[PDB]
Amino acid sequence: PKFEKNFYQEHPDLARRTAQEVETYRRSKEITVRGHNCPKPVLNFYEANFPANVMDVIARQNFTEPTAIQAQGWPVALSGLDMVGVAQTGSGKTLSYLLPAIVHINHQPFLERGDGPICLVLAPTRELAQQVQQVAAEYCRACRLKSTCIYGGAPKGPQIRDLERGVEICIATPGRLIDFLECGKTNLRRTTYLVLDEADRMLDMGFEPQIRKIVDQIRPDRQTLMWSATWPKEVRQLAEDFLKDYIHINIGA
Repeated sequence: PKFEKNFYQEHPDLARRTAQEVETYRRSKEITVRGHNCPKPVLNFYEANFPANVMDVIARQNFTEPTAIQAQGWPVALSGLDMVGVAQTGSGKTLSYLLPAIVHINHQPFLERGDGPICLVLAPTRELAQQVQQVAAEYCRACRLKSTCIYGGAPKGPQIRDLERGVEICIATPGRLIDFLECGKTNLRRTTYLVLDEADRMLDMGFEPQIRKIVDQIRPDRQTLMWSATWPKEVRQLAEDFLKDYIHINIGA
């Protein structure tokens, strides 16, 4: 269904401070933006038009302020823009792409039986996979969203069933997902939102081909977000093959 919307976020007028009042925030957070039409960061969760349900889960978590990563990374994802986020491995990036993912999923029909994931997140390892799943569980459990991990280090039964009972979000390690794809355990026919975390680690672990096989099975018109700690030639190439007119944000020099 070549009919699909990733919107634009519209910054509440309350976010109207165009003067270099922002360069102060960015140079203050070590943020470095490189792209066409790069929106201003959101300083207050409210300036980011999130759904009742989500914003609720935040206060619950007792958050001080939206990190450099989310302050600058939410508006871009909410606008349907592609982007490369370069931050320190381990940083709080999960919630940056996670939340626009939820919003993204909502302006879309429910999940038909047989329909695979909408939002796909590729991680280099099992550590990271669960880590994303534990940051997300709380927001999925707080909405109509089913999430699930899938790595080659646990019983394939729980995973295949999780997918049989259909989830809107899938977090996976390359090789793992691949084995579930060639078998009819699931499919990326419904995926429009692709995230790739710690792709610097993913390339060094020799996952590049499995990754390619995967993305080469996704609507080239999908929204793609990539996160890397380092920006070698290997991540740029990957970025050019996957992304297009993407925003390039930097926080970890």
